[PDB]
Amino acid sequence: ELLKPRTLADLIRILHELFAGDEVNVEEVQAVLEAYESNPAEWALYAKFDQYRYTRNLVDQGNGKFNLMILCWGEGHGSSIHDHTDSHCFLKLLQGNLKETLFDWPDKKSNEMIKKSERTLRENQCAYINDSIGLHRVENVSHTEPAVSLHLYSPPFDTCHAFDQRTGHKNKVTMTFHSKFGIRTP
Ligand SMILES: N[C@@H](CCS)C(=O)O
Ligand SMILES: [Fe+3]
Repeated sequence: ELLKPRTLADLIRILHELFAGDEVNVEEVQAVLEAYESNPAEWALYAKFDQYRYTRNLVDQGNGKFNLMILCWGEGHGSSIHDHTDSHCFLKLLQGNLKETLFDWPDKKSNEMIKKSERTLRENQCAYINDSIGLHRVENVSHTEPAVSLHLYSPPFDTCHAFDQRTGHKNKVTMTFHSKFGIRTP
């Protein structure tokens, strides 16, 4: 029975219930993530920015079933065009706005990756992506407002691919956590 999360802590407890089994009800997970109303005090501990690029801050390891993390995007910070390593990926805005640009999987032949579509994800909205849907880029295009987002991936992954927009060529990337459970992890 899906109830509204009263706090981030409550959200985490609910997510543990929803991932207790071997499968994922994506619509239920998205609904509960959307239903949590971002409260900056509850996640300030995790909102550790870097001047030069976005940061990934681990919040919960989901008893192995998922990683829950907070990403902090300075003005002008964005991601590569990337995949999600055969995992479910949910993205909820906690602060600010992010531009999501969708791309198709490239063909073998080298070619410009043309954007399929784009949308602006606004505060408290939750997006969902997986490799069967396509690839995406996520960017804070604001000149004046930092953005903060809450990401859930299941199963957890720490490697993915970045795609060259000019050719479609992919390279393996390993991502690191800027912090874990509020502690900077250089
Ligand atoms: N998956 C990316 C963030 C955009 S969804 C990352 O883990 O850094
Ligand atoms: Fe992504």
